[PDB]
Amino acid sequence: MNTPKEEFQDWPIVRIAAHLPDLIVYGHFSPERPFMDYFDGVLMFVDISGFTAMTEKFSSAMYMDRGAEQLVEILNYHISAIVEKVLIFGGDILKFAGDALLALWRVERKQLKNIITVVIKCSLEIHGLFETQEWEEGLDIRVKIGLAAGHISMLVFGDETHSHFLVIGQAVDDVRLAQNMAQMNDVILSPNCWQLCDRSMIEIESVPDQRAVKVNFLKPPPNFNFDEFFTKCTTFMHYYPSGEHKNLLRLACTLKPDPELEMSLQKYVMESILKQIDNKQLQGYLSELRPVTIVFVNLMFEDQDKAEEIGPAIQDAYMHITSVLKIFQGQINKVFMFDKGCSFLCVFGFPGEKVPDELTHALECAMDIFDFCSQVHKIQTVSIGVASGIVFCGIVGHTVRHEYTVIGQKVNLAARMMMYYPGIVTCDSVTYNGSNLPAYFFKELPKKVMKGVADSGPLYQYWGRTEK
Ligand SMILES: O=C(O)c1cc2ccccc2o1
Ligand SMILES: [Cl-]
Repeated sequence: MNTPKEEFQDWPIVRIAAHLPDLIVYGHFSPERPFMDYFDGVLMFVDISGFTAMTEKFSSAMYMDRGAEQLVEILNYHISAIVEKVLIFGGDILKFAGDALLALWRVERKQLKNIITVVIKCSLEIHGLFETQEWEEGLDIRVKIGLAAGHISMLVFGDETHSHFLVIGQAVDDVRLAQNMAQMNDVILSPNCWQLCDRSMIEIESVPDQRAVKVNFLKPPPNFNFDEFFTKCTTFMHYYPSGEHKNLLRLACTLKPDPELEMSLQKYVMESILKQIDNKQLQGYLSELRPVTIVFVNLMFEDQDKAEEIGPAIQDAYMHITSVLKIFQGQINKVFMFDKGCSFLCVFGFPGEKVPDELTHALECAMDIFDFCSQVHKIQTVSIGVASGIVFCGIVGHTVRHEYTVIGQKVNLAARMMMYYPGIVTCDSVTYNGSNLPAYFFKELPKKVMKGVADSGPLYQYWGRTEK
């Protein structure tokens, strides 16, 4: 009696699970929005910001008309190898957002110490991927790694058809700060990660004027076997692929059709991604160098680590942001913490979502969002950065773990505008000149040197219709 091999694993539910972490896939949580969870873990923040420079050169006539295709191919080539490293070492990739990825090892407090060792070793094997890596003309493209450990809160917000999630708290703030201290090839530990770590495993040096530390070496004791050590650590990793599924990168590759789970998971994913997953759109349609308008929205709180305080406020802002964006096919691409505030990366003019008068609409939407969010209880400061131009749109990461992302100088510009000009609506020259709006709607701003952007162009505050 025959026994045919290889289980079918290309279900729509599996394709949707690629765009999500295990934190979501295996989350099983209540309907209420906002939803909040509290746990401990180790965070890894890998920065690959050599490619926001690569985006510009891929726009040139060199690449003929295959710049977006060549860019996503070389990106994913490198990011796939980082993803595979994180996954094999037992991490959950939470999020991709142009310039970086965030990974989680969610673990009970007693196991934090040993898991930090696992995460450090993973970090050093990531750097070793790029030791003699390059693309000939210009540079060599390497990574920067910040690590943190401690209390982590999760926020889930949304409505009946859309869901978004965020990690929040001191370890989230710390991993971002650790990453900003890092140079090319560094592994930085947050002060608390250093306080919790196995100090007899790791050789560090002092970071100037900083409580955070730099890993120089992993020097394991005489009788230490990393493979045996890792095997002991997998005891505490709920979803580590094992036994008959030991060949898999993600347990999520084994998800079976489940209408109720799929209904809940599809809400995290953009309708155009779902269409491609459903084989109703060509799988290359979403990789594009495309003119868009970025509306970057930042919401500041008195304490950005207390999810019970800020979760209701983000939900309230989300509900209004979503109603305003739908009007013009605006999309929330990502939500995440900056080093100060919760930020919504909103996009006008994504593939098949182009409206006429994109710029006038992006500006009126920004002001609407600004005015509402300014009246939301616990929102201390709203800042909105508006920038317009050619950006890269595409699915970034590994086959088993990928996300739709925007990358480009105009993405970085909108982000830097909202941090360097807090409390106002700002826009670039493209938005200002190409707005179908009169000059007195705007105030021409002083020029600030912005860490990441070279000649921004003239910047403007969107003042709005009246003097008041
Ligand atoms: O460039 C950033 O600030 C950035 C990238 C990123 C990736 C995952 C989660 C948060 C993130 O923030
Ligand atoms: Cl996040």
